[PDB]
Amino acid sequence: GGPEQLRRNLARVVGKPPADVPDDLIRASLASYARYWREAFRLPAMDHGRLGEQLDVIDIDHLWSALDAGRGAVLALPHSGNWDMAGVWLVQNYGPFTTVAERLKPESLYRRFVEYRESLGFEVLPLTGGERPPFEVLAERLTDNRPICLMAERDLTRSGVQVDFFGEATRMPAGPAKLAIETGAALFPVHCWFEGDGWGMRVYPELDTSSGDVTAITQALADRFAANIATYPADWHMLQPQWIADLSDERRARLG
Ligand SMILES: CCCCCCCCCCCCCCCC(=O)O
Ligand code: NA
Repeated sequence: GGPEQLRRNLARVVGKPPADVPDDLIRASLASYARYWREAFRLPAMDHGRLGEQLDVIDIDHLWSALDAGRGAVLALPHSGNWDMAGVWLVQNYGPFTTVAERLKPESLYRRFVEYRESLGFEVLPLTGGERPPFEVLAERLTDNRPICLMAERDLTRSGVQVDFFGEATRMPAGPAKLAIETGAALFPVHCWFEGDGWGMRVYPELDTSSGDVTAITQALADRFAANIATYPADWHMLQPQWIADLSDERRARLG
């Protein structure tokens, strides 16, 4: 949707009509969006070792004090900062992990993204066109006392979970919640942002998976995403539609 959609999105973040959203914020947000791509270019050619040592993660102990307990862990994060760089870090401070990526078309484009994220040292599973359901694999990883990483703030389909996000209705994936209730693994919200010419990363307290309510779980995970985004409102570079009302009557029919 571009800058116009980004504008309409930041509007919900700072409680403002889109036209009145501060321009310095918009400038910062687009600069972050541009930075992600500029970094994706060089990232495979950088020294992942130096980045493993130099960069850090606030309250990472949450993750360590769960894998050492043999549970496995769900690392659920929004599209903020550079999530690909945070992946590199984990590879260098744990090892290869498993995530999923929406299968793009053309396949030539998808094959370019896999070749990129494989050059960073982790495993991506497509949501379609697999020898198995990705959910099946991820569950077996969590059972093998391992961590997974999942983009968890946007899933605009019939499978999506109707949650409130900055006081408006959107839909987020249930994957993080189901895999957590099932394997009993720890569900950790995670946030990434840009910190000067560097990178910021933080792991947050695990959520209550007891109730079994996927809805209230995903909701609490959105309330955490929201608070973190409002803390770094220029790092959440979402240029695609997020909220339902920003969709056409056509694209909204697609989700029932
Ligand atoms: C602080 C803990 C570290 C966690 C590291 C998170 C790694 C996330 C990488 C997953 C990539 C998923 C790509 C799908 C998103 C897209 O391209 O639209
Ligand atoms: Na202006």
